Amino acid sequence: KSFVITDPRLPDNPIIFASDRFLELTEYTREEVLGNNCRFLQGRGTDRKAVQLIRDAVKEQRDVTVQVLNYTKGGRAFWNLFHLQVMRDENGDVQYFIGVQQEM
Ligand SMILES: Cc1cc2nc3c(=O)[nH]c(=O)nc-3n(C[C@H](O)[C@H](O)[C@H](O)COP(=O)(O)O)c2cc1C
Repeated sequence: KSFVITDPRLPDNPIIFASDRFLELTEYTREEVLGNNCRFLQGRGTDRKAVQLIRDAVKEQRDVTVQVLNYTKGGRAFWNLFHLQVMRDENGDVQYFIGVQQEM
């Protein structure tokens, strides 16, 4: 499956881990994605109401399954059934965010 692990304890919640399937789907390279926020997958046609949800979840720290339109590195648009999981790996506190992308 395609997914990335982001570390919210860092500035701008950057991708610290990206599964190979992710790199395949998005056509980017690991040297390019590591350390950057995932918003780079959004484009001109990406509904902002959809991104407002994903934004609410990350802040309110909840899970969300949102269908949003993203773009590969080449410029090809594709639908992304996006699923956000909160690695509360701690004892209360949030340690990581797990994002799973499914090209629908
Ligand atoms: C682990 C993780 C994975 C994400 N994956 C995606 C993605 O594949 N596509 C997307 O459009 N946004 C994705 N996001 C959401 C954006 O990074 C960002 O939270 C959203 O664009 C709203 O925040 P901003 O207003 O700072 O851009 C992901 C967020 C997290 C925490």
